[PDB]
Amino acid sequence: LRANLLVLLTVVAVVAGVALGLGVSGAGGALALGPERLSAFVFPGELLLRLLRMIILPLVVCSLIGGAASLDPGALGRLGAWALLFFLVTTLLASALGVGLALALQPGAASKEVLDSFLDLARNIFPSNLVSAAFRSYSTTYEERVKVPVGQEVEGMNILGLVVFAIVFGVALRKLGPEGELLIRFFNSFNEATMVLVSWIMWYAPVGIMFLVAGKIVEMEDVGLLFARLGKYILCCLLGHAIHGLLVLPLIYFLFTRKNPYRFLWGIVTPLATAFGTSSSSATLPLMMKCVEENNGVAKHISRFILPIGATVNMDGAALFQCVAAVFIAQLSQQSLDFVKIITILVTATASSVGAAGIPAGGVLTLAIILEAVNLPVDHISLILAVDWLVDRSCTVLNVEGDALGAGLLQNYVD
Ligand SMILES: NC(=O)CC[C@H](N)C(=O)O
Repeated sequence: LRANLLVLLTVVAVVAGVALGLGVSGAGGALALGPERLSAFVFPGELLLRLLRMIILPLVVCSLIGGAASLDPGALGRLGAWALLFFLVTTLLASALGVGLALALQPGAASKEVLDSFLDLARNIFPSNLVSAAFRSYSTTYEERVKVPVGQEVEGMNILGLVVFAIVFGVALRKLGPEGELLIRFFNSFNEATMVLVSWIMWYAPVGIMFLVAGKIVEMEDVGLLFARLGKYILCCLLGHAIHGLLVLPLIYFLFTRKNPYRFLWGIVTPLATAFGTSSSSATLPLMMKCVEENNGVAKHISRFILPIGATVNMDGAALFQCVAAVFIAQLSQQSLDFVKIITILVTATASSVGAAGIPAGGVLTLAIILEAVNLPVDHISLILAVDWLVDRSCTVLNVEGDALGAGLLQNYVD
């Protein structure tokens, strides 16, 4: 099956990218290649990232509008509220687990005001311009007029504001009744065309992923040397993802529904493998909906609401990774975490996970939110970037798994 072919090709692409990076490093790596050759060698991964970032905007906006407009107000008050509560609770639990694992395992064993960071988050939630929000985000800087904060708009898609606006606009379209059906159809057709584009991009995804991994491994001085530093961090991220996906989320599924959660996961394994390979829940959306509807019997409306929304708003893996990274930093640099700082980390991780793009680059783009809110050195992300190619795949797997289990839980709640 071509879906299984895509999964196989993407996993083999990750493995072959690791092998190619190791081989290139054995031949001298960047030092031997020189910028001229290195840029061309790494270019295909950049091209894949550009292709996915191009489709983020229309994909997210149209999917969210359609999902929000897929339920009537009679169901929005019950299904919508419960879905929002489930997403919030799951993200909070993922962030708490990340904090706990990072503090316990201590990965690092051996500037913007917090108020300004939260105000910037609130401003990004409510964008002042929809067109500007498509490629810019609010950010506060300081001028010694005593520091006085002045707010600029800096490069970077405002996924959070676009998500909020899309959900609100879908709800408004549902409110309109027959008058809004034309726009619902328009946005559904646009989303379907964007999914066709995503399916086409996923066929280039193998080569792009291979070259991206190879470049990210050639960039570092030596795998055996960088992994010496980052082994505890990688272990914390992967262990937290495994605990959340195999124990916590299944435990919630079993508590709110007396069905077997792993039987549910068996019917979405293929979505999970595609998520691991591509590391883009947005690209995993179609197969995910197909599996939840057919293999697990989730009702059509339940899926069409929960999954397109969850894929952008709900990301337990992204939240857990960002939280474990925010705790890993502050240990590379000798800062300390108290209860207030931990709670700030949790809240900022929730907001950042909501504001992440469902693609390979989602995590680090918004980890800066947490780092600024905890006043941690932002430049340290350069280290995480050297390994993000590995953690991000588990992040995406958990992000899609949360969506699937939420769909099942809501389907049982509606029964
Ligand atoms: N590192 C992350 O979690 C970013 C988002 C993730 N790649 C996803 O598709 O869900």
